[PDB]
Amino acid sequence: SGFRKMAFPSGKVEGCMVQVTCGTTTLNGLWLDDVVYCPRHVICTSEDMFNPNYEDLLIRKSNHNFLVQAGNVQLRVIGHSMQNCVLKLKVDTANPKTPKYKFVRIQPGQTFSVLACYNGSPSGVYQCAMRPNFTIKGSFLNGSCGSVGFNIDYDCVSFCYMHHMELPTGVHAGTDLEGNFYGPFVDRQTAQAAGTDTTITVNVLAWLYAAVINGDRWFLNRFTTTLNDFNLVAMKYNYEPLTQDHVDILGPLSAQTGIAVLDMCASLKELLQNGMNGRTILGSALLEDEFTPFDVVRQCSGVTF
Amino acid sequence: SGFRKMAFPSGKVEGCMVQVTCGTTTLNGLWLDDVVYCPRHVICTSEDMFNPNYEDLLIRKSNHNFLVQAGNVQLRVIGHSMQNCVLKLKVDTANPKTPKYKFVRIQPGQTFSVLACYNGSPSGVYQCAMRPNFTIKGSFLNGSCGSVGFNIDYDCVSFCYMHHMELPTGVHAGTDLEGNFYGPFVDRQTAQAAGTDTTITVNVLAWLYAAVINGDRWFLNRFTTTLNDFNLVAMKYNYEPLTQDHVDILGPLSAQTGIAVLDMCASLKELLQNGMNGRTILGSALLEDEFTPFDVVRQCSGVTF
Ligand SMILES: CC(C)(C)[C@H](NC(=O)C(F)(F)F)C(=O)N1C[C@H]2[C@@H]([C@H]1C(=O)N[C@H](C=N)CC1CCNC1=O)C2(C)C
Ligand SMILES: CC(C)(C)[C@H](NC(=O)C(F)(F)F)C(=O)N1C[C@H]2[C@@H]([C@H]1C(=O)N[C@H](C=N)CC1CCNC1=O)C2(C)C
Ligand SMILES: [Cl-]
Ligand SMILES: [Cl-]
Ligand SMILES: [Cl-]
Ligand SMILES: [Cl-]
Ligand SMILES: [Cl-]
Ligand SMILES: [Cl-]
Ligand SMILES: [Cl-]
Ligand SMILES: [Cl-]
Ligand code: NA
Ligand code: NA
Ligand code: NA
Ligand code: NA
Ligand code: NA
Ligand code: NA
Ligand code: NA
Ligand code: NA
Ligand code: NA
Ligand code: NA
Repeated sequence: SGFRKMAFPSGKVEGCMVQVTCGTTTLNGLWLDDVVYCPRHVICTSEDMFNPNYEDLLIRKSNHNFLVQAGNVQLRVIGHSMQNCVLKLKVDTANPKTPKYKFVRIQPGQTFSVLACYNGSPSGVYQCAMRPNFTIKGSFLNGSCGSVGFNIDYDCVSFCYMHHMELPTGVHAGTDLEGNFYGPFVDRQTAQAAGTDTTITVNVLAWLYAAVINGDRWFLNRFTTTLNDFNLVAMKYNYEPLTQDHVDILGPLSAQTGIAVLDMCASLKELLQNGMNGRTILGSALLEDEFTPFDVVRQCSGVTF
Repeated sequence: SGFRKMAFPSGKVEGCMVQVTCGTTTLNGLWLDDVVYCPRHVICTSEDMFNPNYEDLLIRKSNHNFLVQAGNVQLRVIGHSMQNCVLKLKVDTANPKTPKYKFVRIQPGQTFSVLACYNGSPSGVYQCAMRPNFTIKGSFLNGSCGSVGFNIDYDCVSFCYMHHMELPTGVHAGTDLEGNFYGPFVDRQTAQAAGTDTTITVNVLAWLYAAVINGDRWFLNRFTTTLNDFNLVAMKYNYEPLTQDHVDILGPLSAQTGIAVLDMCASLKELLQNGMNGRTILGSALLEDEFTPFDVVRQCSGVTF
């Protein structure tokens, strides 16, 4: 028993982390096969990052201008190109530790593990969730760029995020592994603001199922409700509208616990209108919305990789 | 910026995880050099675990009775012995992925990363803290035994915990890598209860420093206090007595933030007597005591491994 913010094992991702240095800027790169993916502002100086012309800054750069280091071995760059906000550095040696992988673009509310790195070396791993405002809350410092977000399915590592910048409210923004930003953000040091964030409703319900699985049951009531009646109350508390797709995704958890999804919605409805009354759930005095239904099943059933 | 429950990169530990099967019981083992460490109740049946005689159960076992699998390769066992509550299975092949490591016995209040495994395969990683009652809150299911807790210093992996059992209150107990249990617990299915747990005071203060580092400052006041005056108030809220050693350990954080330790104690004193007044700290409405001062510095300064 027990429930924890559990990240995926980062071993497969650690074997692909490299150091990328262009001039005086040093960032992290993702070494898959014979290509190194890294944020495109590695070619920027401190003054370039205000109004950067990445196309122009890349013309004045040759292959030898990119210093890629895998541990104590320097990777010879034999090609380079730019795909949106990421550079593709072609090296003459393929990474032997390249795991089976895929490039995916996750949806808001979905979670992933972040392997925070500096100078091509991993510092730690934690769990994150793509907020509905297309930002992620993170733990990133300068030099963390190129660190990636990921999910693991059996032997396949699905890369879904690459860090790029931090917003004034302390949250972080980045792109997918094709350089496409999550949200209306751009990689330049100007005034940028994240939109109003909302609470991921389907993840809150999944977190309530984990609580029931682990013995936390005081919030359960004999009432039921309709999807329309629940969304009318949740919308006033800045909660995500619960769709039929979310109910179908919560099916596996509802079947294992024996609690209908609309029953759990009736419990969440009471929790939003009356609070927690000095009580906690899984040791937390606040509702938790960064646990997908799969995160609950994977943790409570022991899915391995 | 940002602060998160961050675990160490588990890559070095994943390369040592193996599957250990004795009869019908399958657990996890730690493959370091040519020795596999695993919990000693792998030789137990379901009925043996009530009043087990591990010495007697081991006499009736030969080397070939232990089935060790590293991925798709079976490791031939050429020796076996028991050290307290752990078995040392000597194999004929040394693990090439053996990292620089050490066996340490951590103190209450210190943290580590748990690589939860099943059938020798990693399921996830999370951060844990050795509670003052010598239990750890965890996320373990049946088959999780042999999973280990660890800390990383540069290139050295310090193994400090091995999972064994779960207590009735949902918490978990285990041993060090020499088979010595943490606390007065034994590896048998009988009535066992964890003592009254307390809040790790020095870790709460370290968590308050991380909050100040990340902009959370509403709880700061102009008051100061003495170590004697703070411990008199904290003792009534079931907090750990703050010692001079704890103040010296918080030195690095106090110097970086420019806030004296006794000043932070004056803030914590007010927080314990008056609550949080509907406010949060680092998004949390409860005080956090599983972040050592080193965990704060390592995360907020980007220490890599
Ligand atoms: C935070 C700062 C106000 C400086 C700025 N923010 C905005 O410009 C915004 F407001 F538009 F977001 C910003 O992050 N950057 C300016 C510039 C890059 C980037 C950057 O330094 N990346 C770091 C690389 N290691 C990761 C860091 C550092 C701090 N926190 C992180 O996460 C680019 C957008 C090209
Ligand atoms: C939880 C149970 C009431 C069954 C019992 N607890 C107590 O006997 C106590 F109350 F004394 F703690 C207990 O855990 N065990 C009985 C027996 C071992 C062990 C065990 O099953 N280990 C599992 C191995 N994969 C890890 C698990 C399983 C569930 N939760 C975990 O963490 C031994 C102590 C030899
Ligand atoms: Cl956690
Ligand atoms: Cl840097
Ligand atoms: Cl129930
Ligand atoms: Cl009541
Ligand atoms: Cl977290
Ligand atoms: Cl099992
Ligand atoms: Cl301040
Ligand atoms: Cl006020
Ligand atoms: Na629990
Ligand atoms: Na200009
Ligand atoms: Na591929
Ligand atoms: Na600003
Ligand atoms: Na149930
Ligand atoms: Na913050
Ligand atoms: Na008997
Ligand atoms: Na050694
Ligand atoms: Na019991
Ligand atoms: Na300060």
